[PDB]
Amino acid sequence: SPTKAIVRLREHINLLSKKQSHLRTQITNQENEARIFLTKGNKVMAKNALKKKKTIEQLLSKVEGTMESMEQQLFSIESANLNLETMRAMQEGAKAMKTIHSGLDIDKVDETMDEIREQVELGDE
Repeated sequence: SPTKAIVRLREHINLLSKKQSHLRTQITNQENEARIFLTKGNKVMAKNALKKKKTIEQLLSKVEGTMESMEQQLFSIESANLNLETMRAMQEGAKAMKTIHSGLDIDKVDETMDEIREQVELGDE
């Protein structure tokens, strides 16, 4: 069902937002480790901590892209559903209009209408 897909997409996005928060924390942690290494005079290990920070930032970007893709999919589904709702309302409205336009069991107005239409249109060819 559309509802099923929608709730699952939201659940997935929620989890990815938690992964986002976790990765941001890990990025700050790498910065922290780098500063401490520099205060120790170990530029090699500071650089190594910042290389890892860069890798984590790359993964954070991929998490963000995954979330965006799911949000777009969710929007598409919600939009399609509203379109279906409009379509069903229009078809039931059209049914009601047909019933009203055949509302006369008395007497032969529709056929006369069509006859006069064609007379009026006869000037066109």
